[PDB]
Amino acid sequence: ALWQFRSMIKCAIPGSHPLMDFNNYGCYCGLGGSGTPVDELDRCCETHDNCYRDAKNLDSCKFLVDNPYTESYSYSCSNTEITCNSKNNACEAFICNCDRNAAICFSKAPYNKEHKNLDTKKYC
Amino acid sequence: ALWQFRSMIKCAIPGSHPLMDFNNYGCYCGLGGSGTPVDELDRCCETHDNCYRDAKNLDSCKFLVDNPYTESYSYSCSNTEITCNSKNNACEAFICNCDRNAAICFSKAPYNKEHKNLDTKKYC
Ligand SMILES: COC1=CC(=O)C=CC1=O
Ligand SMILES: COC1=CC(=O)C=CC1=O
Ligand SMILES: [Ca+2]
Ligand SMILES: [Ca+2]
Ligand SMILES: [Ca+2]
Repeated sequence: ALWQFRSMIKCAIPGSHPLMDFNNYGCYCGLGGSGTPVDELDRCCETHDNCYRDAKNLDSCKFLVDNPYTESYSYSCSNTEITCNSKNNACEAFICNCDRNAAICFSKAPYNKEHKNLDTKKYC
Repeated sequence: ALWQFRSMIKCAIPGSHPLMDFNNYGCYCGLGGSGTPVDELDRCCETHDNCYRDAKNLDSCKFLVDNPYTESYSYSCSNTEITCNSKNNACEAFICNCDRNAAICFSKAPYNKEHKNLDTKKYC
């Protein structure tokens, strides 16, 4: 679920404020997305976006209000190491791994100040 | 989800082994249930059973494999105080509260050794 992802990011990047850092970054860090990502970072967000598309597109999973973000899963974070509980059901595990992969991904992308609050209708 | 309930019980009753204590107790502590509960304790289990029936019977909720037990929610336990995260979605919150109410309930029922592994086909 949304909040758990915010705190996955804080886990992988301790010195960080997710909502402020990774919302409206580039073309795909934020609601929806368009165009080609501008970045490794923005790429991590596009993949996450696509990861939520696949889960949405699994017959077995019927998310609340149709938004995988609504789906709480249960993880743990020991010193920059995210772990998705194995006892997550299949849909929760899939959502969990989208978030985790994205947090691992953000930890390793370069952050370019330039692309925070990008003019999306010009560059995306 | 099942495992979270097991650890809700350990939270409310610290000196306890849930799987061993509350599985096949009386008529309703364990898979399904029949007849009238024998106990306060067994009553707590019947109510839980019924609580999972109501959730199952909410149009908005479509559980995996159709079993609310499959649904992970996110709670916290500070010294015999269960707290269901408010950021649980509606179905997770409902499941959460069934488990919590049942753990609070078990903590306060008398435990009668007599009714562990009851002969259900005679007394239930
Ligand atoms: C909705 O997009 C995001 C929100 C956050 O809080 C953190 C990262 C995101 O990508
Ligand atoms: C399935 O019934 C139960 C299993 C547990 O582990 C603990 C309590 C129960 O009622
Ligand atoms: Ca996006
Ligand atoms: Ca039962
Ligand atoms: Ca869940």
